[PDB]
Amino acid sequence: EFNILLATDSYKVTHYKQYPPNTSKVYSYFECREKKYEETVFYGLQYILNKYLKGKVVTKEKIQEAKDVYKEHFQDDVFNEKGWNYILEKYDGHLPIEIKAVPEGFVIPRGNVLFTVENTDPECYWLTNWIETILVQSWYPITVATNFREQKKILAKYLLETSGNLDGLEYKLHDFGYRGVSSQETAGIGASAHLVNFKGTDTVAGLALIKKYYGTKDPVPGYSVPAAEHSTITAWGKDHEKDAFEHIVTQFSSVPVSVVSDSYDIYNACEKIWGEDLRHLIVSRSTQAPLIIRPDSGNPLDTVLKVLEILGKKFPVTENSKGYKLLPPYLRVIQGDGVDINTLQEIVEGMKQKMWSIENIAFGSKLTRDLLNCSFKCSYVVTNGLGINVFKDPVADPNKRSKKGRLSLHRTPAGNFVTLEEGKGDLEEYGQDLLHTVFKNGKVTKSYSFDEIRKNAQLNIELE
Amino acid sequence: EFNILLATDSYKVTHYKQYPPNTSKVYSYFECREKYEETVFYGLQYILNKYLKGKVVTKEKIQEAKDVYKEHFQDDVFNEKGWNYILEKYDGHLPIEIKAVPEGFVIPRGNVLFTVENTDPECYWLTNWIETILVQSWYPITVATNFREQKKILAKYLLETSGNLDGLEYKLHDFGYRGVSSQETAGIGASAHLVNFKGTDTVAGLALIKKYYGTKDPVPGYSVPAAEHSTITAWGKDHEKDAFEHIVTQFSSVPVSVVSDSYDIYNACEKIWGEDLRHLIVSRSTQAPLIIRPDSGNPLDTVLKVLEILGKKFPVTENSKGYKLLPPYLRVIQGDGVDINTLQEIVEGMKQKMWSIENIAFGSGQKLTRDLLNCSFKCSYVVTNGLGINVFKDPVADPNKRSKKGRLSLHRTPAGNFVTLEEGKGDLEEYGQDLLHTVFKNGKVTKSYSFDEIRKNAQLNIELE
Ligand SMILES: O=C(NCc1ccc(S(=O)(=O)c2cc(F)cc(F)c2)cc1)c1ccc2nccn2c1
Ligand SMILES: O=C(NCc1ccc(S(=O)(=O)c2cc(F)cc(F)c2)cc1)c1ccc2nccn2c1
Repeated sequence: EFNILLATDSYKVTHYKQYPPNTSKVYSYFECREKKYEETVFYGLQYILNKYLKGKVVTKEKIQEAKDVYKEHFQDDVFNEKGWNYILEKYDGHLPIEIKAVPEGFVIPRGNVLFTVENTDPECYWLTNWIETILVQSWYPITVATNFREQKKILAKYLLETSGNLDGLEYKLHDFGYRGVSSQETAGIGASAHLVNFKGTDTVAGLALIKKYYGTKDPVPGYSVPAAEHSTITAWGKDHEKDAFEHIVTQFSSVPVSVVSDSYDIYNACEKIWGEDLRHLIVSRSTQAPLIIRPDSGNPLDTVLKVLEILGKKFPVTENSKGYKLLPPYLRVIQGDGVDINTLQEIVEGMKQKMWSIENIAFGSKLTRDLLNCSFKCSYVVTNGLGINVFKDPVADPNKRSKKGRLSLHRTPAGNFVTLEEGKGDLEEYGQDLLHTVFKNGKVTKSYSFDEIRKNAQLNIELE
Repeated sequence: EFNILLATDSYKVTHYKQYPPNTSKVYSYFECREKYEETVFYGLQYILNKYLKGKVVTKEKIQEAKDVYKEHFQDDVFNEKGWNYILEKYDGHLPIEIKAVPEGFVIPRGNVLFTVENTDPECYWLTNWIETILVQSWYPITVATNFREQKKILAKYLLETSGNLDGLEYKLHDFGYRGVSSQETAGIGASAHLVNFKGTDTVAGLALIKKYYGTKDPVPGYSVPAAEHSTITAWGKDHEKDAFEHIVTQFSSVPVSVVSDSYDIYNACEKIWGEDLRHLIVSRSTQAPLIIRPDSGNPLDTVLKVLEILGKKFPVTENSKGYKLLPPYLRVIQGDGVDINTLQEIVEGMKQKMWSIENIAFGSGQKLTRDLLNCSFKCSYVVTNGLGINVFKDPVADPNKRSKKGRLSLHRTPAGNFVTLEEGKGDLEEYGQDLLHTVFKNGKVTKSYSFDEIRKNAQLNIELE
């Protein structure tokens, strides 16, 4: 079972002894520090609060466990047993902490306060930064949500240009990343952040996370359809790729189905197998049950263009109202090899240059904490009853300078966001603080449904 | 609770309908595909124990999956019968056999590392159902490998500048807890780092190792007290010296690291440590050094400038190799921007400036991906209508993605290297014993390794010498 006393950087175990004597408050904040990616989607704190921070997170057994582990880990007695026992005894193991945050799904420019943390009991001055490590992992859902939103902007631009509308945009970037992430827990979190932006996923772990921690009106937040993998083709033997294809499309004759076609020769598969031998099985399919051909190797742009060129000569192509070529409704393509934000752009731009509609294609999808510079810093403390504004400001890197004092987030006269420092929010010159109390003394005090998060994270173009 | 029926890529739910009819066996393998020439095999045992072993199928889990997939696919495609069979016939234990190279083994790219096959003909579909969960072993493999390569660099330069490898296992400390994607990842990643080193701040790694692997020592990893920017800055911008003095006095008898770049790293080293507080430093024991931590600026330039500063404020000696060495009560740690490329740049830069690597330690925490070592799971053999056939992919535009054929086995070559035999050629017995061992069979873990054996297996040659 998870033990919050063992869920911090080791050195933080020793910090309670290092603050100035008589420190009663430590107040810290999280921002995506300013230096592409000018605005970030704030998403994922709610998961952390509920799974790890709320309720009785301290017990006698957990304190004894940490005591024993840290004795061996430090080869010495340094663990703050008394501090944790106090929280156990005084607050029945609930954390005397208050956290204020921007609403989940909000799109905010870099360099703004996203959330703040402070102790609500003077005895627990040391607790604010103990939980830095766990709260900072919010960088991941934030960065995933942000990066996927940036990809969606690109797809929307090109789909709108080549087709005149945004029909199907939310199914244009399917999550294929389950096997490529570092753990089961990460798969769930990352998939949930993808699903803020899209509705097609193969990462099943995302559905349960969303249902447990966020909630949707619909039974599930994400969908998929049947498809082959290389093993269901290659198992038939090298000479029987056609038999494989025929069997699979016949098994899934009235639902969409995607079939990886590059096991031996993508160009032959498209031109001769799909385009000639099995063509009669494809042109007979319903608009609701297209075959989606999947190339999966070679240069992604070159291969997509060649595949379209091949299919365009074997199948009846139309020209839509914007003048772009469109495959018949029972035939589409999906490319999931090598697709990052850069190549996605390259492919849609290249399709556009060859007069191919983005209607024809869908895509299948490492980010670090450094990408958006997600950082947690102490900005205000109270020692001997006097408040002081604190910050780092390293001489050799002005970009690492942190914010000073009590912080608040505000709407500007032009309707933008601004972060006020040094408690200046209290001057009431910028109206109300936009942060909301989301956690206080062991309880989640404000939360958001996945439907509302999705709404908050919409593109302007979707808002029309 | 975790549900194996919900722990696969969605499309794999539909594959049981796609294999050739009359298929009784699907046999698949994992390799770090050739295109980091040797990889540390580590982490499978965790997955086996946490997710695959025991009664992993129940009536409730089958129903939960049926319900989820009905909505997810908007269709009934889930193989309820197949899972029911496992529940009824095997008390919910997976009829799968997994054979793997021992954990810790250091194996060249392009070799079979583990194989998976169904042990019951009805469960031909199950082999690849669990590809997704097993392929996540790419992560501890790649972390263990990447840290081993950083250890090789440190070893080379420590040996060259000092004449020995003393303290090598504490030269790269794990700082990465906050920078990973999740709590679970933190434990897995820390455990892979600990295959190579002993200093860690990622506590999660210790519990994982104790639960899934085990060590003779009480814990596999260690740390010492240290400040963070907050415990310095909280004193106020005018009181950095007061913060330093308080902290080193609180930890007067144990090693302590103190981040010194809050305002001006060069002033802090030359004037605060080097003059105002020097008397509190030179009095420290060799078992309790102060470890100064810069944390900004160009990593190489900042490290050299910090050493140059300290070298003029403190008594430097020259070791038998001709390199400069700070007095034993004073050391440096660089934990900002340290990846494998910059680690190399720093130690080489230090060597050029005649500074021993004894003076410095590093902290870790671009990302490693599954593409780095090309970790991949592929079907190589099936039995259909009672006939074994060797299967594989071989995409025309990318020979690098060609996969291996048939039943596989891993062997020592006559010169002591490794070779993977394809097409069941291992059966000829021309290359001695298959090095893959059965680690999982029919819901039971059949062979396990302690963390101690793994560390021994993953040792560097320079350590062996
Ligand atoms: O094919 C796979 N999954 C199935 C799939 C099929 C089509 C589409 S689509 O976007 O064309 C589509 C989406 C949808 F929800 C409704 C549709 F009608 C059309 C998306 C997803 C697949 C492939 C490689 C892979 N690697 C790891 C996991 N992986 C899964
Ligand atoms: O200072 C930190 N942890 C403490 C620390 C102190 C010294 C050494 S050392 O390698 O000098 C050392 C190791 C050891 F085990 C025995 C020693 F005597 C000497 C390593 C680690 C720290 C700093 C930044 C950070 N970000 C996230 C987590 N973080 C932790």
